[PDB]
Amino acid sequence: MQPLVFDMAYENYMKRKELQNTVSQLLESEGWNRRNVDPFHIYFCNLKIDGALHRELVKRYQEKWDKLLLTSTEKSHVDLFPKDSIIYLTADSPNVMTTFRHDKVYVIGSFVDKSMQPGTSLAKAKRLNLATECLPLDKYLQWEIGNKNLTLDQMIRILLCLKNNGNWQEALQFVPKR
Ligand SMILES: C[S@@+](CC[C@H](N)C(=O)[O-])C[C@H]1O[C@@H](n2cnc3c(N)ncnc32)[C@H](O)[C@@H]1O
Repeated sequence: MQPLVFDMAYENYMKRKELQNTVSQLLESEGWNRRNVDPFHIYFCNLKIDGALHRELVKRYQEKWDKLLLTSTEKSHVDLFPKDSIIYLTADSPNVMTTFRHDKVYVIGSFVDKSMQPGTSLAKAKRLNLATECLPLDKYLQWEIGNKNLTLDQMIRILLCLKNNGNWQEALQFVPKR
Protein backbone atom coordinates (compact mmCIF):
# COMPACT_ATOMS: atom_id res chain seq x y z
CA MET A 1 0.00 0.00 0.00
CA GLN A 2 1.21 3.57 -0.84
CA PRO A 3 2.54 5.64 2.09
CA LEU A 4 1.49 9.34 2.67
CA VAL A 5 3.40 11.38 5.21
CA PHE A 6 2.25 14.18 7.48
CA ASP A 7 5.43 15.97 8.81
CA MET A 8 5.13 17.07 12.41
CA ALA A 9 8.28 19.37 12.47
CA TYR A 10 6.36 22.67 12.81
CA GLU A 11 5.27 22.72 16.35
CA ASN A 12 7.77 25.45 17.37
CA TYR A 13 6.13 27.86 14.92
CA MET A 14 2.62 27.81 16.34
CA LYS A 15 0.57 29.22 19.18
CA ARG A 16 -2.04 27.30 21.29
CA LYS A 17 -4.88 28.15 18.79
CA GLU A 18 -3.05 27.07 15.62
CA LEU A 19 -1.66 23.84 17.12
CA GLN A 20 -5.29 22.98 18.07
CA ASN A 21 -6.42 23.66 14.47
CA THR A 22 -3.60 21.43 13.16
CA VAL A 23 -4.77 18.61 15.41
CA SER A 24 -8.40 19.05 14.22
CA GLN A 25 -7.28 18.95 10.59
CA LEU A 26 -5.18 15.76 11.09
CA LEU A 27 -8.19 13.93 12.73
CA GLU A 28 -10.39 14.95 9.86
CA SER A 29 -7.78 13.71 7.33
CA GLU A 30 -7.42 10.27 8.90
CA GLY A 31 -11.27 10.04 8.75
CA TRP A 32 -11.40 10.69 5.00
CA ASN A 33 -8.76 7.98 4.56
CA ARG A 34 -10.84 5.45 6.58
CA ARG A 35 -13.85 6.12 4.25
CA ASN A 36 -11.92 5.21 1.07
CA VAL A 37 -11.86 1.66 -0.36
CA ASP A 38 -8.30 2.29 -1.73
CA PRO A 39 -6.69 4.34 1.09
CA PHE A 40 -3.10 5.50 1.75
CA HIS A 41 -0.97 4.05 4.55
CA ILE A 42 -0.77 7.24 6.66
CA TYR A 43 2.56 8.06 8.46
CA PHE A 44 2.92 10.74 11.14
CA CYS A 45 6.69 11.52 10.97
CA ASN A 46 8.91 13.73 13.17
CA LEU A 47 6.43 13.39 15.92
CA LYS A 48 8.39 14.16 19.08
CA ILE A 49 7.46 12.07 22.08
CA ASP A 50 6.09 14.34 24.76
CA GLY A 51 6.15 17.44 22.52
CA ALA A 52 3.20 19.87 22.26
CA LEU A 53 1.39 17.86 19.47
CA HIS A 54 1.83 14.43 21.07
CA ARG A 55 0.76 15.99 24.46
CA GLU A 56 -2.30 17.57 22.77
CA LEU A 57 -3.37 14.22 21.34
CA VAL A 58 -2.74 12.41 24.65
CA LYS A 59 -4.31 14.90 27.18
CA ARG A 60 -7.24 16.18 25.09
CA TYR A 61 -7.95 13.32 22.54
CA GLN A 62 -6.79 10.05 24.20
CA GLU A 63 -9.83 7.88 23.28
CA LYS A 64 -9.51 9.13 19.63
CA TRP A 65 -5.68 8.93 19.63
CA ASP A 66 -5.78 5.13 20.62
CA LYS A 67 -7.95 4.14 17.54
CA LEU A 68 -6.34 5.94 14.49
CA LEU A 69 -5.27 3.58 11.57
CA LEU A 70 -1.75 4.91 10.88
CA THR A 71 1.94 4.59 11.82
CA SER A 72 3.47 7.31 14.03
CA THR A 73 7.24 7.73 14.72
CA GLU A 74 9.91 10.21 15.94
CA LYS A 75 11.84 9.41 12.82
CA SER A 76 11.90 11.45 9.63
CA HIS A 77 10.53 10.54 6.23
CA VAL A 78 14.22 10.60 5.09
CA ASP A 79 15.10 7.96 7.68
CA LEU A 80 12.42 5.55 6.23
CA PHE A 81 11.95 5.93 2.47
CA PRO A 82 14.62 6.46 -0.28
CA LYS A 83 15.16 10.18 -1.26
CA ASP A 84 14.45 9.38 -4.89
CA SER A 85 10.88 8.38 -4.02
CA ILE A 86 10.04 11.52 -1.84
CA ILE A 87 8.11 14.57 -3.08
CA TYR A 88 7.48 17.40 -0.57
CA LEU A 89 4.21 19.20 -1.43
CA THR A 90 4.24 23.02 -0.96
CA ALA A 91 2.35 25.88 -2.66
CA ASP A 92 5.67 27.85 -2.60
CA SER A 93 7.35 25.22 -4.91
CA PRO A 94 8.39 26.27 -8.46
CA ASN A 95 7.50 22.89 -9.91
CA VAL A 96 3.80 22.58 -10.92
CA MET A 97 2.44 19.04 -10.39
CA THR A 98 1.05 17.42 -13.59
CA THR A 99 0.74 13.67 -12.74
CA PHE A 100 -0.15 11.70 -9.59
CA ARG A 101 2.44 8.96 -9.23
CA HIS A 102 1.71 5.64 -7.48
CA ASP A 103 5.40 4.97 -6.82
CA LYS A 104 6.04 8.15 -4.82
CA VAL A 105 5.81 9.14 -1.20
CA TYR A 106 4.14 12.58 -0.94
CA VAL A 107 4.84 14.68 2.16
CA ILE A 108 2.49 17.33 3.58
CA GLY A 109 3.54 19.81 6.26
CA SER A 110 1.52 19.70 9.50
CA PHE A 111 1.29 23.42 9.81
CA VAL A 112 -1.44 26.02 10.21
CA ASP A 113 0.04 29.59 9.79
CA LYS A 114 -2.82 31.49 7.99
CA SER A 115 -0.37 32.26 5.10
CA MET A 116 1.72 34.48 7.48
CA GLN A 117 4.86 32.18 7.34
CA PRO A 118 5.67 31.55 3.74
CA GLY A 119 8.60 29.49 2.57
CA THR A 120 8.69 27.46 5.74
CA SER A 121 8.18 24.03 4.23
CA LEU A 122 10.00 24.73 0.93
CA ALA A 123 13.14 25.40 3.03
CA LYS A 124 12.70 22.24 5.15
CA ALA A 125 12.68 20.28 1.88
CA LYS A 126 15.64 22.10 0.16
CA ARG A 127 17.83 21.66 3.20
CA LEU A 128 17.63 17.80 2.74
CA ASN A 129 17.74 17.99 -1.08
CA LEU A 130 14.13 16.75 -1.59
CA ALA A 131 12.18 17.26 -4.78
CA THR A 132 9.12 19.61 -4.33
CA GLU A 133 5.84 20.27 -6.20
CA CYS A 134 2.86 22.63 -5.96
CA LEU A 135 -0.72 21.92 -6.98
CA PRO A 136 -1.85 23.45 -10.34
CA LEU A 137 -4.42 25.78 -8.78
CA ASP A 138 -3.84 28.70 -11.24
CA LYS A 139 -4.02 26.49 -14.27
CA TYR A 140 -7.37 24.74 -13.42
CA LEU A 141 -9.03 27.52 -11.43
CA GLN A 142 -8.41 30.90 -13.20
CA TRP A 143 -9.93 33.59 -10.90
CA GLU A 144 -12.03 32.16 -7.94
CA ILE A 145 -8.59 32.43 -6.25
CA GLY A 146 -8.94 32.24 -2.46
CA ASN A 147 -5.61 31.65 -0.68
CA LYS A 148 -3.49 28.93 -2.36
CA ASN A 149 -2.32 27.43 1.02
CA LEU A 150 -4.91 24.65 1.57
CA THR A 151 -5.81 22.80 4.76
CA LEU A 152 -4.48 19.24 5.53
CA ASP A 153 -7.96 17.57 4.96
CA GLN A 154 -8.34 19.38 1.67
CA MET A 155 -4.94 18.04 0.55
CA ILE A 156 -5.76 14.39 1.44
CA ARG A 157 -9.14 14.43 -0.42
CA ILE A 158 -7.46 15.82 -3.53
CA LEU A 159 -4.75 13.23 -3.41
CA LEU A 160 -7.30 10.40 -2.70
CA CYS A 161 -9.31 11.47 -5.77
CA LEU A 162 -6.20 11.48 -7.99
CA LYS A 163 -5.02 8.18 -6.51
CA ASN A 164 -8.42 6.64 -7.42
CA ASN A 165 -8.00 7.76 -11.11
CA GLY A 166 -9.85 11.12 -10.98
CA ASN A 167 -8.90 13.98 -13.40
CA TRP A 168 -7.85 17.48 -12.20
CA GLN A 169 -11.41 19.00 -12.43
CA GLU A 170 -12.85 16.25 -10.15
CA ALA A 171 -9.86 16.37 -7.69
CA LEU A 172 -10.09 20.10 -7.33
CA GLN A 173 -13.75 20.19 -6.30
CA PHE A 174 -12.47 20.16 -2.71
CA VAL A 175 -10.93 23.61 -3.14
CA PRO A 176 -13.24 26.24 -1.64
CA LYS A 177 -13.77 29.01 -4.25
CA ARG A 178 -13.72 32.80 -3.45
C1 LIG B 1 -1.55 25.77 5.37
S1 LIG B 1 -0.38 24.93 4.50
C2 LIG B 1 1.05 25.58 5.21
C3 LIG B 1 1.67 26.84 4.57
C4 LIG B 1 3.06 27.14 5.19
N1 LIG B 1 3.33 28.57 5.24
C5 LIG B 1 4.21 26.45 4.43
O1 LIG B 1 5.38 26.96 4.49
O2 LIG B 1 3.95 25.41 3.75
C6 LIG B 1 -0.44 23.24 4.90
C7 LIG B 1 0.38 22.21 4.12
O3 LIG B 1 -0.35 21.62 3.05
C8 LIG B 1 0.41 21.53 1.85
N2 LIG B 1 -0.17 22.44 0.82
C9 LIG B 1 -1.12 23.36 1.06
N3 LIG B 1 -1.48 23.95 -0.08
C10 LIG B 1 -0.76 23.39 -1.08
C11 LIG B 1 -0.59 23.64 -2.51
N4 LIG B 1 -1.37 24.58 -3.13
N5 LIG B 1 0.29 22.88 -3.20
C12 LIG B 1 1.03 21.94 -2.56
N6 LIG B 1 0.98 21.75 -1.23
C13 LIG B 1 0.10 22.41 -0.47
C14 LIG B 1 1.85 21.85 2.26
O4 LIG B 1 2.48 20.61 2.58
C15 LIG B 1 1.72 22.68 3.46
O5 LIG B 1 2.80 22.44 4.35
